Amino acid sequence: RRTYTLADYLKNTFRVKSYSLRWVSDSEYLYKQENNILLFNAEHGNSSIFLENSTFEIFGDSISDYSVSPDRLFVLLEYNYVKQWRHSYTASYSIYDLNKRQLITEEKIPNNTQWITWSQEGHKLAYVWKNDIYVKIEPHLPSHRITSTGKENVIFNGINDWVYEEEIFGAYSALWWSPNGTFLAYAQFNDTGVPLIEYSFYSDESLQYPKTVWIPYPKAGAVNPTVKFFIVNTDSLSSTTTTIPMQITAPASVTTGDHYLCDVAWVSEDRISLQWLRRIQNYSVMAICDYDKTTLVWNCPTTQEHIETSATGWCGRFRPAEPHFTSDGSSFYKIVSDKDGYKHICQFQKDRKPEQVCTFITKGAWEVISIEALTSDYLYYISNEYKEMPGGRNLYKIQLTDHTNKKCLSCDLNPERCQYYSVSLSKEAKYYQLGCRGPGLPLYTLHRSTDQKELRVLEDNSALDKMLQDVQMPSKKLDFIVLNETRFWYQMILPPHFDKSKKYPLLIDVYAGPCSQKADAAFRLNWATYLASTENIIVASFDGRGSGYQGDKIMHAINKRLGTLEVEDQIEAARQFLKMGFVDSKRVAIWGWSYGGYVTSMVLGSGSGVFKCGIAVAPVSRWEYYDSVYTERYMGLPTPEDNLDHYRNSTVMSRAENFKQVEYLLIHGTADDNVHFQQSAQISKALVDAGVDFQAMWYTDEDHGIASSTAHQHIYSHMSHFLQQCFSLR
Amino acid sequence: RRTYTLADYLKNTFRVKSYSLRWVSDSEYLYKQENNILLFNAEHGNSSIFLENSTFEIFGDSISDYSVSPDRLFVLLEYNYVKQWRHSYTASYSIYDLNKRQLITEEKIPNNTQWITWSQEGHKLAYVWKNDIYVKIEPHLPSHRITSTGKENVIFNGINDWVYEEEIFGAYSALWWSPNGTFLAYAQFNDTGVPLIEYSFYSDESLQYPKTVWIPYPKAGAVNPTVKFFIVNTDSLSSTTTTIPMQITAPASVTTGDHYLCDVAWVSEDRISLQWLRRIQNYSVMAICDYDKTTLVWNCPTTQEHIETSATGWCGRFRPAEPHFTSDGSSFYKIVSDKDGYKHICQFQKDRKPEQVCTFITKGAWEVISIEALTSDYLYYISNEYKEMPGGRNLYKIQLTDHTNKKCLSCDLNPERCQYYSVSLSKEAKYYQLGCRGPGLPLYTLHRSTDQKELRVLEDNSALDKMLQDVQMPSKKLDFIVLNETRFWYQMILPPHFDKSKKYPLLIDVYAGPCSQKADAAFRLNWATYLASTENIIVASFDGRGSGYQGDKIMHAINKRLGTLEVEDQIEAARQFLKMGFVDSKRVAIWGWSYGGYVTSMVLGSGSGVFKCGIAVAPVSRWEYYDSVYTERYMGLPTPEDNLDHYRNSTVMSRAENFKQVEYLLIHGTADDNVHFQQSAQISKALVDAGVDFQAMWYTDEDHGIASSTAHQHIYSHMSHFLQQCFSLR
Ligand SMILES: O=C(NC[C@@H]1CN[C@H](C(=O)N2CCSC2)C1)c1cscn1
Repeated sequence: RRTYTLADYLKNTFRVKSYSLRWVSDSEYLYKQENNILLFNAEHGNSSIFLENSTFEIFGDSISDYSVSPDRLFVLLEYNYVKQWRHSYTASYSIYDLNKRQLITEEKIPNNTQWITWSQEGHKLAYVWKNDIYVKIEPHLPSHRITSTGKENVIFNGINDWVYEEEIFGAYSALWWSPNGTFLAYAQFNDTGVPLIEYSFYSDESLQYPKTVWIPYPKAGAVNPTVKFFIVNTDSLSSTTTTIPMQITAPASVTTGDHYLCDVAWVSEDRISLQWLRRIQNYSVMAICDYDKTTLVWNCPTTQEHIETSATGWCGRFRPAEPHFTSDGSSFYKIVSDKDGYKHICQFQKDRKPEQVCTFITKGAWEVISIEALTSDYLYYISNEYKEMPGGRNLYKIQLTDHTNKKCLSCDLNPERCQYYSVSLSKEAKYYQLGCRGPGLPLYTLHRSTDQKELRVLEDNSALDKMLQDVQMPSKKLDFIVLNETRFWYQMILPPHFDKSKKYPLLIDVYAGPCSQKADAAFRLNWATYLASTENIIVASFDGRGSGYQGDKIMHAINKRLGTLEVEDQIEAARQFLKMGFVDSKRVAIWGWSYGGYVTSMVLGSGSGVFKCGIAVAPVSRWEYYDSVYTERYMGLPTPEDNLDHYRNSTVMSRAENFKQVEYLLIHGTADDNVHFQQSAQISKALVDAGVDFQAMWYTDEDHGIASSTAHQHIYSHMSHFLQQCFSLR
Repeated sequence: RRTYTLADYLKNTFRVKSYSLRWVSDSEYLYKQENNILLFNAEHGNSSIFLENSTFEIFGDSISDYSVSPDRLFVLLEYNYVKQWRHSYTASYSIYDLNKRQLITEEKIPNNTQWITWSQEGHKLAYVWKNDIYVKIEPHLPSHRITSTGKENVIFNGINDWVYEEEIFGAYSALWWSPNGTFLAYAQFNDTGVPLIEYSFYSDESLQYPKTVWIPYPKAGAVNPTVKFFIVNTDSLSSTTTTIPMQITAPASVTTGDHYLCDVAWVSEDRISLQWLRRIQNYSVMAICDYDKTTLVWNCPTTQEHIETSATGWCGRFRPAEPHFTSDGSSFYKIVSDKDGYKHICQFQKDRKPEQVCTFITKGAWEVISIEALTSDYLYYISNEYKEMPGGRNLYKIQLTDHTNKKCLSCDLNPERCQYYSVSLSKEAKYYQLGCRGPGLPLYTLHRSTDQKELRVLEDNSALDKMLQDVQMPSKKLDFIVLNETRFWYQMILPPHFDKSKKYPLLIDVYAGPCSQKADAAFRLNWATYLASTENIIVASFDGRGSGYQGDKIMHAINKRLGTLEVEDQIEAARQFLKMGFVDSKRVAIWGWSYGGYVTSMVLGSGSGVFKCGIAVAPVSRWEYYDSVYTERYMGLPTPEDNLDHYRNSTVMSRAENFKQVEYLLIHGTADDNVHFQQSAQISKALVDAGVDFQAMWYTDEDHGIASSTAHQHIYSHMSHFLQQCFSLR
């Protein structure tokens, strides 16, 4: 009869396993097993050693990661990894010659590379270093410099500046090899007019004077970085000292004022797709460009333009969805909101057609989460259609030739244990691995695409299961409540022997930012686990307005006015939970991180009287302090000509007074490059001026994730005691 | 039966009055009465209006202060005051013509003056603006620019750079008019090689990007600013476009390496005294310089050199004491430690004499606090000699011609109420005002110097007294305990009906920096008042080793090793208090501000087990982070060639572990330009790495004094609750 200890969480006592494979072909994949890369044969367990427990140790214990060239002839060995922002980081590299069996040592790769990648074909390498792009046709050969305009915090070649890396593309990379690797496309950003933010860094206690880190960061309404798209011909490098890249200029309907680059997608080797967005993400354009062999130039005829629009708010969830072209690249499928505001898959022809550019292949009050593969006859995708559970994930598949031959492939499998799947099809969809994150313990299995025959079970968490036997684990209810005639899902982490008759303290867990989803059918062992399994606290989350994958009516509901409906609904939801009986109204709390810290703060400061205390970690306190791309997408510009009013109305500090009725815990990281601390500094200052006592805690040199080992443990222990004091436990 | 509420303290319910006069002659003074400057006649209450409730309101309600020219013909009206560091500040000025009865409006004075002052004679004005000195022979006349090398944060002309303003001279000023105002001496500092510290400033919540303030600040061992001394002839300004100042170069025995300027003192109009100090304040020189009429140059013959030394530690308390010359300037009296290490008054002759430069006029196990006046026959001073109370203050006087004719002038007056006096003699010591801060309510009275006849009582706090009647005020015990055979004074703020038999919680109040004194006979209404009068907590302070005015044996005891004996003795003292019975050993705490925050932290981290909790406000965590002038004076240089070891041993973070046995509250100001926050940031980080939970609180944009109105209230309310939680009260 043991409970899930806070130490069980902090020291990761119970490990949850998974099967992360790397498809090498349409029939084999790679897998890391005891620091040995093994090549497996989907169909038969047939394995084989690809790289040894060995190799990886020459570069000591700093071997961060590995990347095998597509022709399996070489392997990139990453080491001396150094983080920088959410996705950026620099490392050192070594090419290992599989065949020659040894580390290539001649034309080595710079000891501080910002980014590197193989081509999609052979062993071509493109890497950014010192903000400049370099190409190596083959591992042993010398490095060819592609750009030279590169300059720290000013000119970025092939990598994204801070805001792009964070808000547009999900990563640091701004490179794109064409299939067959003839061309190499890339973006270049000029951060010149972009203002700087400058926080202090204290480093070791031996540093006598703290450093100052500055970052070109555009806050709402500020001058944004600029872009340019280039494509350089890789096949000529050996015959010149310098090659001249060809530039593609964004479509006219976007160039009049500020704008951004949305997505890059190679159709074939003479056709590329680029998506552009206006600073006011009300409008989006996806041009298709063809390579003219004669005049050696790329053309993007308005005839192949394609426009995406939104009268309710903005485009896509975070950005227009990505196109998926056919082989002959004559058509493509893309996820776009239909007439009812539901994100669904529809067809397009390279050439736009007057208000009929689309033809939906999907309908319903549910949404297609993402397209996973496009066979010459089938379209594999993932949706939350099944059982009308917006919080569930299932793998479907439609026959192109017959849009009726639509079939779910994971719905049956384990309806009890699995309702939240992740997929991964082989190079040509011959096999597909399933990742069950579903209610129960994560279950990984691979199947033969043809008939779905489950070849074998890659990973069932029997080990984890065996251990969780001797522990009083809490349960998780995933249902919905109905407000103003609409379903709104929520989830509750119920403490062990949960008796519906008794009264328990409630803790609302929040985020609730645009298009977010806190209520889902995925298994997790987090802090809330400990909170219910040992403190008997009910941890609940509620996806209200401006959220998830339930149509734009619900998501766009927040448009032009953050800090409104999503906050309110969070309070309503608490009301409902109370009316559900088992909640001790005298002990209701609410905490949130990032955007969640904002809502938590806005809720505590609403004077609704429904909450006793709360904790906001690295919250946003007013939208002018947050970056441009994100904020403006939901708020527009902070100008009297636009939405200045809603900007100034949604301030946390403007609700300082109402905090007198609450125990508040404000936590923030000193080196938070995302939500600047300036944000919390402005909150504390507002409460101090209001004469409201509260509790604060800064984390020296910590990120926006306060994720360093010692800090991570410290912050959760601290919040634990805060709740214990607040809930009269401890 | 009402107690002294925390609100009584925060809202300053009970005002303590005083009589701050401004001697205008040897027989009249100025006094602000209901916003009216009144001229009084010492001898007879005879008054008279000098400036009206009026005048002061033309400049609205921003009239910060006033300064009357010595010939009482004009008045400087200060307004638009803006703080900057401990003593620096900028303001706007207006000269009011008393005679012509109106504000001079012609050659006005710059709207951002950094410093201004009248001559000692007529109506000459010298002011610094934009780091340059300017002179105006008369209020109506045009401004003459004296320097032009001035440049922000680089070259300071007539004002001190940060470290000088804070650690050497007690103010912003670096100007010195000669008597008769012929010459104007000044210092010039070059902050060129001095490193910068850069903290953030968030300002109003409307500022989208926080500012960055940088200050040339030398931390221990860093490159210090440089100096130069000049004297310019004021009488020529009208006959030139530019005058050429004459430079005095520091004495050779100081120029070999880094050094500072200690004090400037005009002897007569052709003789000036300058004191210099080596970077290692082991040595000090006071040259006397004469003006050569022929070659128009100042000479500082080594024959008039005068050397001050210390084999135990450093010179003076914070700096060599100031000289007090006779009329004919043939001799001077200065406070210097005698053979036994006791700060006493002794005579000097302009010319140095081989190891006999002095002749003491005072002896004993007590010290002369300060010299107050030097008549042609009498020397008025202040000491803690009486009743052998190092924490008491009394005004004495010695006859020059007969050093036996020594007499105390305040010892009798009110032995019960007054034991801590402040003085203020008229221009030629004909009258002297006494300021009783003594145990009881502050009592101000003026006396006729001749026979001491108390002419009248300027201010007795009858009003305050009448109000404190209906309140249960706590008492104050000022005694001493004896350790290792030596007296060590302490003081206790005992809660109201204090019953020696019961047990009360104890709170140690600390500072204990070199030459400090927390145990004295002065009346006060602070936080500790509320803490005893309403929380029944015993607030006690203990002046241990490295302190007060009890000889260098006690003060220099800490030399080259801060964070040692002064910490220990603070713990010993608590032991003693416990042995005194009336202390609930299960509830002993300790808090301190600034240096006190350091000791508090060092004590809590000593694992002595004697303290339950504590609060450190803007503490120092390791001496390398603190400025040079101060640190090095007691620690030397942080180099292996000197005292690097004691620097690294006295770290607060090196005692992180021991904090697991204590409830700790760390508080710090965001814009602390003195003790950088970097200091607390390094502490929190150390505890986080050690896995020690604790409590923190930052004050946005607050100073080292966290003295803004709202912050001041907030911080004390917060500390109050922290003690209440810790002491199980509240
Ligand atoms: O007031 C004087 N010295 C006292 C020193 C001036 N600044 C030091 C300070 O601010 N500390 C804060 C943390 S520990 C030290 C104390 C002083 C006046 S004239 C020469 N010295």
